[PDB]
Amino acid sequence: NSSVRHGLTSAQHEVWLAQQLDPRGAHYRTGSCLEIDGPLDHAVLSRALRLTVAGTETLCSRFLTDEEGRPYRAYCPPAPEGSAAVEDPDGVPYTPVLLRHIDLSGHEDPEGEAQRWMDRDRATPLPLDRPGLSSHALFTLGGGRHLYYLGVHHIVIDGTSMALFYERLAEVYRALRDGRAVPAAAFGDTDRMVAGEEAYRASARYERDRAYWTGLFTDGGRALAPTVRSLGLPPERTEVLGRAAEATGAHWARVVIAGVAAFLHRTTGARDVVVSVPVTGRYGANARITPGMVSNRLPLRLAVRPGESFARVVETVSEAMSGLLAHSRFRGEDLDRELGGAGVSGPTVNVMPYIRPVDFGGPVGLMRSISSGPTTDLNIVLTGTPESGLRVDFEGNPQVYGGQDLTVLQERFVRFLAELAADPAATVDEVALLT
Repeated sequence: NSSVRHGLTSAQHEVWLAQQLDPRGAHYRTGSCLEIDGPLDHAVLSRALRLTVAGTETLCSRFLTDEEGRPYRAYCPPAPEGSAAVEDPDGVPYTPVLLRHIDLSGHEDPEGEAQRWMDRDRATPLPLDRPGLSSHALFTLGGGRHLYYLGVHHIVIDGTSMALFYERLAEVYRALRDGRAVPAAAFGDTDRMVAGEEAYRASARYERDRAYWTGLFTDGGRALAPTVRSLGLPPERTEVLGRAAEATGAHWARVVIAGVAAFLHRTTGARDVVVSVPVTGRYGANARITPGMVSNRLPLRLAVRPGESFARVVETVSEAMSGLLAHSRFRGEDLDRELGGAGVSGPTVNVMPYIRPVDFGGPVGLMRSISSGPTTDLNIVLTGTPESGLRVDFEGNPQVYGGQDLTVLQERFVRFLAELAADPAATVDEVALLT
């Protein structure tokens, strides 16, 4: 069962090939965290983690190569709770499971020290040959506030899977606390998901999707671990996005994307603005419950003229998205290759989907991004909602932006964005932009 060689997803193959260029590099170390408003029992949480991990195949996997140099995924079960985890020199290695406990209460700046710790951890390489490609840490920030850090290698966990992990973790936690039997892990099968992709790449649908994207683009550097600047915005400042959505009839995420497009137009003055958007990569019941890495990104060609309202820009986004979602299965990476050069670049706008407050039986955890992945330019990451407040993270390529560049660009973008949301009828050229 540990001998079975599992196939990688298209997204996993991409990460593998890009990782073989810089083995020691930590460019694919990603992660998120849960801000928890109440005290949690570390011992129980450490126990719930092992149970959660054991039920999550992708978190128990290592990556190796066969006799052809081709990569494959190997399943390495974790040791039982309380076990000494004794390994034989020629036996199957256990998947280590560790929930670090870091008590930062009573310190000068708990939050800042925790952030420095997380940035330090994601700078650490995570060899694929070793099982358990994740790093966990529970911070105590005093005042009953905790912060759970989830660090991973991109190849095992995507954005969607982070949420799945969190909800499962809490589910297990509540079980052990109530003394109830732990609910059966309702996770999917990666093999079937992989087969689903293979079947697709052989279908005539793949040809039409590729044709659509190629023909749409028939007229800079390496992807690196981004420097991250986060900005917390309270509901008092984010509700306006919700009202812009209500008024324009578009989902608030479309409003943010239009905001970015308008921002790029104002700063660069380019008629045709390109902005990439992530897509789930999960098609079918099985895929949508199978924790792993199948995330994907596709470019939006947005034509923007200054003499048009913000509402019109919003429509242009929804129209372009219509054509994009109709061909979502096609890999953005494959598109960049068939076109050569630096491919289709520009900022990536990732408005993460709603995640219900993770309930630990009283205490509640809110998810916010630490690093969504490497970029050649910029990643704009949002979490939360217009009603409950937002976390705006600017993730920039360190060769393009500096920490201070990101903070400035981020600030003037949020002010500009809120300025647009306030009056969607206003012309793009007239909206106040801090320079």
